Amino acid sequence: IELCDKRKIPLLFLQNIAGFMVGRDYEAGGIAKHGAKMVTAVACARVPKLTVVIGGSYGAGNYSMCGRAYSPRFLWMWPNARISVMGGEQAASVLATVRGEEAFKAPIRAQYEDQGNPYYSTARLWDDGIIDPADTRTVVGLALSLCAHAPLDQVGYGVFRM
Amino acid sequence: SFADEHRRLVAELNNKLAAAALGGNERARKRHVSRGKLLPRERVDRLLDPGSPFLELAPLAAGGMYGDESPGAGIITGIGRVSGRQCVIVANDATVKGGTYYPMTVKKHLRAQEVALQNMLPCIYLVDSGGAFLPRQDEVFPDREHFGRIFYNQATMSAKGIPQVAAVLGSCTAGGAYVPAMSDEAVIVREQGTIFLGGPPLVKAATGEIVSAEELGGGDLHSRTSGVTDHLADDDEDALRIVRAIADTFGPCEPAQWDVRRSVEPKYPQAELYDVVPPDPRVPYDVHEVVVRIVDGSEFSEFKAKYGKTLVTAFARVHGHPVGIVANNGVLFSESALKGAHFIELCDKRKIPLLFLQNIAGFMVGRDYEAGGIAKHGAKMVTAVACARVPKLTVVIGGSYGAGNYSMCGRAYSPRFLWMWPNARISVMGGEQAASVLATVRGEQLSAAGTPWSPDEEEAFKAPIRAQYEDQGNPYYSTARLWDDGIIDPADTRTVVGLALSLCAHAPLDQVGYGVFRM
Amino acid sequence: SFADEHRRLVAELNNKLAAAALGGNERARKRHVSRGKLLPRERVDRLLDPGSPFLELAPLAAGGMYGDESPGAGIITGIGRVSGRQCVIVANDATVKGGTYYPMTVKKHLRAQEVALQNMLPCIYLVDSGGAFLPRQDEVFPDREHFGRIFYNQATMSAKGIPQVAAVLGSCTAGGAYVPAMSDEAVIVREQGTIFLGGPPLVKAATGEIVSAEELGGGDLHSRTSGVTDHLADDDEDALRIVRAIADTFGPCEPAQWDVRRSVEPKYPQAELYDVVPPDPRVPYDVHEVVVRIVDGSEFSEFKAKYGKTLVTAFARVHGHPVGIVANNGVLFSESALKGAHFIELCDKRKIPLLFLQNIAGFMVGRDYEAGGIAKHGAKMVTAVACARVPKLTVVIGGSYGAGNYSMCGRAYSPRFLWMWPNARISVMGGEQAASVLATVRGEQLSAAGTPWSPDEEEAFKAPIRAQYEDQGNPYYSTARLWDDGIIDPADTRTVVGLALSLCAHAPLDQVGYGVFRM
Repeated sequence: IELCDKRKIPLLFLQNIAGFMVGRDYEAGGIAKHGAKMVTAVACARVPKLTVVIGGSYGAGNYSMCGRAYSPRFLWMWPNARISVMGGEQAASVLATVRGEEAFKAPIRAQYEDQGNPYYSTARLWDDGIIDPADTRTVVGLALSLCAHAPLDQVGYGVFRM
Repeated sequence: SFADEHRRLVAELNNKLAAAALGGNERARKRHVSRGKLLPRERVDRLLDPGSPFLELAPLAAGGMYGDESPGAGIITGIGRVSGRQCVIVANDATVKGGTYYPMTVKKHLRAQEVALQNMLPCIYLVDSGGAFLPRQDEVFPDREHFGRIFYNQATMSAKGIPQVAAVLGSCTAGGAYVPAMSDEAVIVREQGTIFLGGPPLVKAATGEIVSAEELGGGDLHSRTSGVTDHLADDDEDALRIVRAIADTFGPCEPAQWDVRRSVEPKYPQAELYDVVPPDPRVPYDVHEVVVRIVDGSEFSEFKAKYGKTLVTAFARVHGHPVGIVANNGVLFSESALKGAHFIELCDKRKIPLLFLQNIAGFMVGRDYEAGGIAKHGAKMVTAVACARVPKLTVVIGGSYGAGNYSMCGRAYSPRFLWMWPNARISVMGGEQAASVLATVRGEQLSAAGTPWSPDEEEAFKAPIRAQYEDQGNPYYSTARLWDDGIIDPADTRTVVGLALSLCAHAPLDQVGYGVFRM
Repeated sequence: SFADEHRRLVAELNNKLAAAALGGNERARKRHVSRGKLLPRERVDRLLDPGSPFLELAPLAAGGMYGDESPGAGIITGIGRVSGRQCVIVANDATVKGGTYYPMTVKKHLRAQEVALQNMLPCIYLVDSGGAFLPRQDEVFPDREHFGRIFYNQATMSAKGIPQVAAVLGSCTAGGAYVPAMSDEAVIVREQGTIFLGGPPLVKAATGEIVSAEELGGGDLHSRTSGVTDHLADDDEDALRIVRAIADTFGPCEPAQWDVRRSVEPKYPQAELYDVVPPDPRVPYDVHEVVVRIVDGSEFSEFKAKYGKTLVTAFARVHGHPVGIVANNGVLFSESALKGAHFIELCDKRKIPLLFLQNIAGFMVGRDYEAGGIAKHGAKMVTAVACARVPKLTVVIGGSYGAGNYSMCGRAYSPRFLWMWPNARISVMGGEQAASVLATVRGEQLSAAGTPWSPDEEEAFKAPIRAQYEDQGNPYYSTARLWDDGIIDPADTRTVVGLALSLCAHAPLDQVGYGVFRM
């Protein structure tokens, strides 16, 4: 992203989130601060950004891959895309173990299928539209020609947590 | 025949260039390619766009220095086109002492980066260096213009958006590991290129571990594990292909800072310069004869043609580029200097690059001249040269002596490029002038002490002085230490200048602004 | 007693400073004042405001060079208050070979002007120089960092509104005539000061005219007729009074770039540094012991105290000025470098000047360290040092070796000032490290050739290497060549830093901006 920013190359993020790696050694290796460096870069980049969700969009991975809160010029989803804070099974596992300490899990697994559906997303303008995967190239080409005539800001980042 | 002498000097220069261009001896060159590497000069050649010109900087660096163990200071530097972009290219010559950095190697590396900065040109570093020359480590390592400045330059140039790209084709060790590590994008050749801050001998010395260069910092290790490099290449040719692809992603260039016209050829062949300029700088001639031959259509508009006639100032074009030529035509007077200062003001306002043609003995001397304020008139010209915001180019076509060097845009006044003709001389004063002046003082002292010398003794005293200035002042001594960017065939003056102006055309100009003019 | 050794080294330093401060031998000093001139150091002293501190730069320049014929390189440079304004003062020491410019004299003159530019300080030139050292004219005259750059600097600094003021108190000849001629305002002493582009010997040699220095370019001639000078002074004292009056017309200063607090004293005497720091750089100690003593109230806020513990980074104050101290506390690891880069980012955003305390052997070595990307982590720190927009100060309190020098803001990274302690060493690698590494390679070669050496022979090979690094790496060798701005008593560290920060506080800061960080 630093390279594209300095060379004035627009960014295109293709999201298919599968989470971050989890475990003692991964947190100890600073995965949180390394992810943070990417988010800083995405957030502060002065070049136009475009986002297309071609698969999953879940949790912190959304932020690192230029989700809606990172102000890409446009954000689209494919019809197979899914978006939520986490997966349905995960959310039900979490709310159940608190309650314990299946008929309770049912409406929650359903909630996440419902809310994570691409039509639920477009309905609320989390994205700018669901697109035919076959139209990705032309939509991106069209968007980039629109973005080409707004003056670029200077390069400048927040503190990178080394 | 002035021209027989010029042609002899050019034949000598071209023999020295061909020898230096080979790099190391045939053994060294054979070893280098025995395991599949391309030679350094082949690497540069394959990087360039087919047909691209290559403006080589300081090819005879370190000539007659270090007992000639480092031809060209063991490094190749120049400017050429890579994927359509003009780039500064720096290539370690691994055939010359394993690409070791002698003091002049560092200076030459730094000079290339200075050119990159001033003209906003991307930098491509083809790395293959075994480290520093340790017996002269005090002239390689610690000071502001030593090895550390390479990385200050990389970082500050990268901050300005000037791409820094590295390809590790051989050894890269100690501080030299920062070349690729502080590049924006780095390529490395598999099972050939290595990078480490601490090499195997130091690993062994410090910890006792026995480790190979490959195990310690090979291409696979850095490209898969460490992330020190960004591309893994199969061989040298593949690495160069990859650099070309990187260069194709470079962003927009700045627009030309002045209007470029269609080039018109001169009326005369450039080889006629050999007939027109006396090799001996003491022999007078009309510098108009040079100007008329190097400029487009052999046309120019002379400013103040009838005033201060020992300095020639004329507007012209070279390869379609506007130029303001400032050319010596005798000893400098107050009027010459006033004229030069004025002329420079005009070029500055009109965005006309300046071309200084130096053949300068010095200023007129005597009470009436000092009383007429020759020091302050000279000063005005220096102020204008120093403060001018247009690009400046300097070619020493004859003498470059004393304060006249300063007034005519010498090395200390940051011309974008400075070249020398094979007949040129440069020194604090002219050889004969120095001998004559020092003999005048010594003769007076001997007289005053009651031991006046004979004509023979005076002559015996002058001979070593003349030898000093001939030895320290000739173009090979100058170019070895990078006081200039190269010795050129006088017949190439037009080509080189046209090429340089094309390079200077895309760096944004500062505002006009001068120091106080001492009226 | 570490402290007995420190006190011995300081006593040696002070003896060398007292000797160099005398300038020429007693004969030279007597001649100089026989006709009414003040001594160079008296000239500086009378120029200053009563009670003003004087931060002298490079007082031991040219020490052990040129057979010691030019103590302090025959020139006095420093910063002090003149009519309430901090000014850079450059005074030719006419008692040292008539103020002749040796190569280090030029470098020292240029260093002073660099300081003037970076801190926006007016320049006062007290001129009294007989010209260049002709046997080394090739190291005085032609190149970018040679005599010509003095006038490039005068002009470009004048264009930026940095006053350039000259007082001609003795001889001023050849290119040296541009010092006053390219000054904004020039004073000259009657029947004492002279200025000419061409002196009497050259006038005679060229034209046969016999003319005295006074007739050719005296004070009356330039102040009444030529206009090369603007004030005619009765004597040295009068000339200095006049300079003080000129300085009183200087325009508004820029405001302080950060908030300055009331100074709070440390809890400990500064002389305790002698007890706390081993003179030998190889001997480990806790660098916190230095930090706690030099900072206000002996207070500091340490950043990442428990991470990358071989580098100490702490926020503090020195004489009311905020500082970010970066101090070595062992061998550098990846974590140390990441920590330093981060710390530098914070100081940069918060407008906190950086203070680098160097005692740096190098980076950890071995496969796991290179595989963990130690080269690129080091690179990030260098990028941050190079690109930081806050003022930087460096004090070498121990070792300054290899790539660690670069990572810790060595001379090539343009700290506003760089000083050394008397125990410090600087070289491409540590003396013992060099001997050990070169012996490791030579021992292996001898083995492979079938002539393995004995323990005695290995030791005989190391002794000259250790001698090279001791000779080229000690503070006197460094300071003679201006790799640093001076050797300081460790107990003066706090005073000097406090003074420097006061000077750095009034030059406008650039924007924050970094080169690419190799993640």
